Amino acid sequence: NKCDVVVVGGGISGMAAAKLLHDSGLNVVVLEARDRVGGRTYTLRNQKVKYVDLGGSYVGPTQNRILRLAKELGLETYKVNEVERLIHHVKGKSYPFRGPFPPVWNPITYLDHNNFWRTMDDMGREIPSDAPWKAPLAEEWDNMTMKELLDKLCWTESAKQLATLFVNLCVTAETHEVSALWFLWYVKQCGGTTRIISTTNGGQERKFVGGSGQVSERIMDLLGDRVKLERPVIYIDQTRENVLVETLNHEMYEAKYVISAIPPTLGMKIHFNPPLPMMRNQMITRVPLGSVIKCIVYYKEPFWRKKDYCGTMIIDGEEAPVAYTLDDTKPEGNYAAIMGFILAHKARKLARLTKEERLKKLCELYAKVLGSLEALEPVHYEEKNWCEEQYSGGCYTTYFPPGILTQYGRVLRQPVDRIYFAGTETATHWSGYMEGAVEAGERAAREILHAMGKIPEDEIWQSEPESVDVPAQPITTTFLERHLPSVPGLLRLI
Amino acid sequence: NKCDVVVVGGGISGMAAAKLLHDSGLNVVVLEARDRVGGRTYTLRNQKVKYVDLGGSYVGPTQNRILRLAKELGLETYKVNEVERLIHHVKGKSYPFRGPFPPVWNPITYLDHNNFWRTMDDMGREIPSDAPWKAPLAEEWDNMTMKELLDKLCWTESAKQLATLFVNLCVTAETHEVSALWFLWYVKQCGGTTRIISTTNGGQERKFVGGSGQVSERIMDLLGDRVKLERPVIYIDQTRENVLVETLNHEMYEAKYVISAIPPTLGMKIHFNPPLPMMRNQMITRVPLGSVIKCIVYYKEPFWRKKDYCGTMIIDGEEAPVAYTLDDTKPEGNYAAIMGFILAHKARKLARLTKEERLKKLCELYAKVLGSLEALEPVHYEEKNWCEEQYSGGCYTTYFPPGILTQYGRVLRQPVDRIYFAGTETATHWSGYMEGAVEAGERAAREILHAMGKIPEDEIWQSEPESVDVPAQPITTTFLERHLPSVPGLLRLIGLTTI
Ligand SMILES: *Cc1cc2c(cc1C)nc1c(=O)[nH]c(=O)nc-1n2C[C@H](O)[C@H](O)[C@H](O)COP(=O)(O)OP(=O)(O)OC[C@H]1O[C@@H](n2cnc3c(N)ncnc32)[C@H](O)[C@@H]1O
Ligand SMILES: *Cc1cc2c(cc1C)nc1c(=O)[nH]c(=O)nc-1n2C[C@H](O)[C@H](O)[C@H](O)COP(=O)(O)OP(=O)(O)OC[C@H]1O[C@@H](n2cnc3c(N)ncnc32)[C@H](O)[C@@H]1O
Ligand SMILES: C(=C\c1ccccc1)/CCc1ccccc1
Ligand SMILES: C(=C\c1ccccc1)/CCc1ccccc1
Repeated sequence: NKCDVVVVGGGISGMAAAKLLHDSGLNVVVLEARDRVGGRTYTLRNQKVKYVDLGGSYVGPTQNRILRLAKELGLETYKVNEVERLIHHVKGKSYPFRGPFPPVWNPITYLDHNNFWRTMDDMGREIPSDAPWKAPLAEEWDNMTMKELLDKLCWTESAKQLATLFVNLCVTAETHEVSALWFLWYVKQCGGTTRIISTTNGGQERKFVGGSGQVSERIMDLLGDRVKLERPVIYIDQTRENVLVETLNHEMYEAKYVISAIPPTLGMKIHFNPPLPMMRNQMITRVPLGSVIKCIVYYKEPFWRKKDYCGTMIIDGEEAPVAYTLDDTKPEGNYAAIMGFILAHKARKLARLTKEERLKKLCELYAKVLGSLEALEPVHYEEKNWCEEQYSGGCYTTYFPPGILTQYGRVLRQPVDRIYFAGTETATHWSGYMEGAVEAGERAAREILHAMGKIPEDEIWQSEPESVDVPAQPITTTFLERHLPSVPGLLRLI
Repeated sequence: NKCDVVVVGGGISGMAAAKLLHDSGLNVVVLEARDRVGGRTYTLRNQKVKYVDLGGSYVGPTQNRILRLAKELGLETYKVNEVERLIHHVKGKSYPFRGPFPPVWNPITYLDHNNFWRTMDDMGREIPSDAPWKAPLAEEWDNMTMKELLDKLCWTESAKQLATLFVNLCVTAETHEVSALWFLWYVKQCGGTTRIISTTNGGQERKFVGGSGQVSERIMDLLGDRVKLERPVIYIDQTRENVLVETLNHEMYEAKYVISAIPPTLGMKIHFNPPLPMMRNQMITRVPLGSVIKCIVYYKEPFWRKKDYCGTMIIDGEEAPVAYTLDDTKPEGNYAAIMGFILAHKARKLARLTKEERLKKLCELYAKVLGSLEALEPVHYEEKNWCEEQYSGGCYTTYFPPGILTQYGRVLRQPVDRIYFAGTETATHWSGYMEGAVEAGERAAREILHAMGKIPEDEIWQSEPESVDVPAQPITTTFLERHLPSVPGLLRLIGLTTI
């Protein structure tokens, strides 16, 4: 029954909020729909894999909140393998390379590629992290899909192909499905293109030893009986003095404040009394999550390393089921594995096949890309289709279709009476990531602390000290990168 | 507890399904979330208005299912007033006209306007009503917004402006919000541009005497205690032999089959066991409803008629709160009124104002458009913002953003075990309308009858005899309308001569 705060959702965001409030002296309850915590993170353990992240996994520099929370819980990171060469596979052929960006030799194509990445960041600089709808050209950019933007910007098919893959991989959605404004905000709020795409010195630098699921599990250990599993919330009543929260099994919870720490659209699963304000009522029908299958193929050995390949493959083309891979071998060098993503429309298309059929296609692809018959001999396979999850709705995160961010965006974290809003979608830095989940949960918790008169308004938004374990190198450009003309710019010079 | 079929939702679709099943001998229960039936139709009665439709209202020729159902329930229609001139208001000036389409005098603009409407119908002919994702260019058209299509097709601002208003009015959404494929399907499945936009001989020809809400109310009367009000469904369990359906107040209902007769996205309000198939699970998060406020301003007299205006206004421009009106006077000539829609982004924008502030802006607009000070003297005002409805989600209906119809479209009315799907969104003819609600409800009901071995597969989809009361005149084109070139077509005819 009674407590100070009910938190709806036991993912990283809900757990972080609950930890903060509990450490501040309040009585908190976490209501979780599944028989487990973690949400969009899930670590599977069995003898064949030891442990594997089937959901959220990667952390890197500038993600200081998730790193500090994990460190406090007694967790360690290790570096994703990027010692050897990356592979760009394009039109049925593999081109090994070094550095974050796949290189280009044709001069016209070079200019086009250079201008695309640069323009993404140029446009991002006009978009406020905490208020993307306040961009000077917000409406113009929001009334346009990323497909339209790419059609105008890319003068070569080569740049357009890579840009499309870039969009598919970042947000598990097609270019024609997403707002240009929203996608430009999304990249900007992760620190730009270099930071978002990079393993070394970027978002995919590291994973947690033992899996990311330990973050939520260990916070549950700290909270003891305060976490209630298999308690899907169905009903929130705010008509009386105290907020009443009902779960599917008929249990009642009474609190002064609620934190909603679920994906925005999953708010639809709750019946509200009184009805939600009009803008939120419509917003939560307008914000889907992307489509992805995460697949891990295991091998006797990390054989790609012998050929001077790190395990990273960037794979172009409709025929390829997987567009991107990383080495998923344990830091000890055992349980050799390749992690790959099946993205967007391919996730919908290939879901019809059996587990075995998907494994076959992946192995045959990897054999082609790595130029190795050894890829045809998997020892084990694990996979997760996130599209099928009732209490996630997809992965990695929520995308905004054209028109929505300007019309409904300011409503996302606006409190509804005594309901405050967490969840990675409401963060201002690395929204969509585990880092954003921590930012949003702790911020929502502090909003309630302020409403209780426990802290000054000053302290709702708090900066984070840089991790000593994962220091950030700054993102640099060269003189030529900054000043080389676009394709149309070169044509004007002619 | 126990019955043959549980119907979720007591709108026109749910009520039509329940009536059919009940008339066939089965024991049916209707579970309705609100304290009333009707859903997106709602008739308000008070002394000032007598009665008024605050939601769905208009019916017309080719809508034979809603007309037959209403007639069986003892209802009558009357004709919306279109005796006098329509008004097209553009750039702060009114131009009176007759006929369905606002006329154009500039020859270049004429070609552009003619080609736009023609192309909409041309493209529609390639789109199967029952399977829009099967169109030859389905993917190309679906990966494009209506805004992109309009930018390529309209060579004049005048055509683009009117086309934009056309999209806003048909589907209560912005051109940049909606898939081109989906919108083209939507128009086609209503019988084309002429049929969808027309009062006389089209969708807006008639209303029901006493209001459309009587349709659902009278079916409830026929069903008696079988309709359960204030029973929002929260949980559907299909793991056991019989389907278990739970409501918010903890009541349990057990049935052989369920009809879901709610807007697709509102399926999100229900927790499923076992979980929904993956494609439906994602589909119901991808399909929002549009935004609209329906507003009715009352006057002492239908004064616009004296100036030879019927009361129809097509109003262009960002500054205008209302883009479309119709005369809403009773057939007796009393309770003189103007009905207007506040559409899409304007519904969101002007919702912040008070009721009084909205009334003021409408009167001042009407005064300008009708050139009449009398418009500044309203005697009464009613309005409904459908965006604020938890158990509707918006109005009139569900739109599909770019990319969705081809990826998830075939899932819309695909049964999930013993759950079958009604609701106007699943219809193949006048989806989005009361007609589509009747088609979908009765078809879903017959799907269950077939599964029970009561009828042949042959009989699931049934044609409807034409109404004798509301006959349909065919849609005709002229020779010039068919063969006049587009703007780019004329330019090609010029480039050819210059050689
Ligand atoms: C799925 C995915 C995500 C992902 C990723 C790869 C995949 C396949 N890669 C990542 C990466 O490597 N690095 C990274 O930082 N993140 C990446 N992600 C995304 C990341 O996992 C998410 O951003 C993050 O986990 C989101 O956390 P958040 O706490 O904000 O949201 P959640 O995990 O979805 O938690 C919500 C919980 O609420 C429960 N729920 C839902 N509805 C109810 C109701 N009605 N009542 C009670 N509880 C409810 C859910 O069950 C869930 O536990
Ligand atoms: C809103 C609107 C609609 C409209 C219109 C103008 C406005 C402002 N103009 C129309 C026009 O003049 N001509 C016409 O034919 N229709 C036009 N419309 C659209 C029309 O009203 C709709 O197409 C039609 O009414 C839809 O009927 P349907 O039966 O398919 O759907 P519904 O009316 O929304 O009914 C759904 C019912 O289900 C209940 N509900 C929702 N969730 C639950 C749960 N979880 N449990 C139990 N019941 C639930 C709703 O309360 C509703 O009653
Ligand atoms: C993008 C890599 C890239 C590099 C070059 C060209 C195109 C793409 C990584 C983005 C990512 C990876 C994994 C989870 C989230 C985001
Ligand atoms: C469109 C009229 C029109 C006529 C000419 C130009 C542009 C628009 C009517 C559509 C409509 C009206 C009422 C509810 C549903 C649909």
